[PDB]
Amino acid sequence: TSWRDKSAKVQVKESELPSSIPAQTGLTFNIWYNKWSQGFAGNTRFVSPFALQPQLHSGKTRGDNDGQLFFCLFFAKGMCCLGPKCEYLHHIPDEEDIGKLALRTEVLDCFGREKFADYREDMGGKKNKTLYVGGIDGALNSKHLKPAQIESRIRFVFSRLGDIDRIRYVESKNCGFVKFKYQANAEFAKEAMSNQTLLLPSDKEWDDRREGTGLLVKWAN
Ligand SMILES: [Zn+2]
Repeated sequence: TSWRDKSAKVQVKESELPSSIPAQTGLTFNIWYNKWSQGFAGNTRFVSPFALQPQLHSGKTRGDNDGQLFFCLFFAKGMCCLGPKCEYLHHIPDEEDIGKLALRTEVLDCFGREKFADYREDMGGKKNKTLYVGGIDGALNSKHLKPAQIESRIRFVFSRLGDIDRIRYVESKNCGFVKFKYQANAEFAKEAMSNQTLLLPSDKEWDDRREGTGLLVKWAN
């Protein structure tokens, strides 16, 4: 069923989230989120207990009916408690959405925040659409998988987040590179896949997925 033909699913209960829930573009979002992350055990990047399931979760929100052009950051991370009440969009950014955003802004990402490029230090190397995906082995709890299997999992989880230009898994570096057709999908996928497991419900290790190390997802250089 098309996301257009349903209302967005509530992903978590508000009571599951830490208090002082911030606006996604708000002053304290990173303080709050970093605190959330640091609250987990132990030393490597936490494995988020929440995840976006695009087919299951995507749907209409009040945002769709209220002229909203920007996407819900909590939704991308699998942790929006609002569902159809949300005033931000709950679907995977598409060509239409992106066209409207282009008329609306040059300086904001798909979540309405300042684009990375406008404040980050350019280490050196025009619309970056490529993500570096690191710590693949750790996101699988060191499960013994082969490159064909590993590549299929990276492809599966990222391709459901937007049209893919190219994906590469690089065994020797324990990493992957995912290039989206559109910058908006890269922006969205980066937030969606950060700290995610790459285990699947069918894996023997699934119940112990928290004991891995969440994926590292950065802009590729
Ligand atoms: Zn939302």
